Amino acid sequence: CLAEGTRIFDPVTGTTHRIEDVVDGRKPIHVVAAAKDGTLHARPVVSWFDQGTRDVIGLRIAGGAILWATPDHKVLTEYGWRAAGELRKGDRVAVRDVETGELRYSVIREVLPTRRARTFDLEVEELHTLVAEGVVVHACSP
Repeated sequence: CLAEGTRIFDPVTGTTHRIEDVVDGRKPIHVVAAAKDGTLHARPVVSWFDQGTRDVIGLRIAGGAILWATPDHKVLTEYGWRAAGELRKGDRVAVRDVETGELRYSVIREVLPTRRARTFDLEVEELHTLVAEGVVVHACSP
């Protein structure tokens, strides 16, 4: 799950949303989703999950964004899919380049300890991924 405050870019409208507003309002946004070949595409959110209050860890990424996610949340990395809690400083995560909109990889500059937050998931049609704070993460069915 992803923490309250996680920013989700809608590539169709160009609007960035906080995930808790998307879920609490059942907003029919699109996200940027990754296909397995590294191409990025617009896909609609089809389900909205309130996952309750959980520990989230922080992954501070080159560029300055911090992804706050539960340790078990799957993140796309240079290795493949990995649980956020297994990632370490120096591992490289898949990101959407904010200027070009294409997929690239960025280094984790720091892993931050847990804090307690409301957490959320979205189900993204067909591709089951989304870009959250610039990072490609899992956005799957229950």
